[PDB]
Amino acid sequence: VAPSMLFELLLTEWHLPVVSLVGEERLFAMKSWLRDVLRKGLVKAAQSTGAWILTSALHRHVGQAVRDHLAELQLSLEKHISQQRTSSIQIPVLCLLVNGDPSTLERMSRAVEQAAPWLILAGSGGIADVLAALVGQPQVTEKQFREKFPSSWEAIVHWTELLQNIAAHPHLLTVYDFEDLDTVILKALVKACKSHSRDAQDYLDELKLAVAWDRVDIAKSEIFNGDVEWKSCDLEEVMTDALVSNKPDFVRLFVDSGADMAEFLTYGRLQQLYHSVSPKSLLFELLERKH
Repeated sequence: VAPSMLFELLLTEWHLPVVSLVGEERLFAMKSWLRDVLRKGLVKAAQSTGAWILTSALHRHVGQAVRDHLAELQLSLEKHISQQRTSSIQIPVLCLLVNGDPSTLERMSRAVEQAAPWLILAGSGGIADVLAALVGQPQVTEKQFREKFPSSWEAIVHWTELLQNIAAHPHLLTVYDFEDLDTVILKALVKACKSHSRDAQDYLDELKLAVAWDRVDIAKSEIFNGDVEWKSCDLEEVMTDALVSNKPDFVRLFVDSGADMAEFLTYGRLQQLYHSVSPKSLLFELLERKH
């Protein structure tokens, strides 16, 4: 099944104008406290803009929570998704695993090969804890898998090989012990960006996200002071957006980042700014009359 068919069916038949779930399918589930944390988190992360939540539509208060707020196809759609759309070519591609399975190690390794970020929940207590302790673990790990998940030497060896191949790229692997979701989201995303390659354009997408979510302090602590040393011109465009967004602090960071307004601003830039004012604003009404 081509993912374009899925895209059209989501757009038209369900009238729609990305976070992928590849977990929660095991016998073990997360407790009430944890479902509440992830519930409030999905609510807060989704209430900012209009996005879709890609999950498996298999089975009251947590459903009220969401309301108030096989494998190759999924990975291919995510890769197409992250790869383009869905001058910045990077969008919000996200994977979240809860209560992993030994049968789903293949999809996880394949997604890692496609350079997809992954979230591991220590509070989940499923096969996530397996990988968390595996980061420390070196045989006995496969035995702990077999005992904790009763649902085999061959299976133990296969799970060991999958865990070894996964541990290969732990840069995008980040632990979420819910026992702030937006900040860990952004931290995992910037870690995934920095792992592969460090560049201004690469971090630019994460910066756009931060501006969207106004986590300016986290952006300062983890990105600018952290690694990147910036160029004047590349930054310029960024400021414009922030300037329109009524986000003042970001501007302070940017001039602190070495952005030079004396050369940043152009009369055309101000023309754009002034044309980009609220029509409901009375100033705009007076401007219309004067013009």
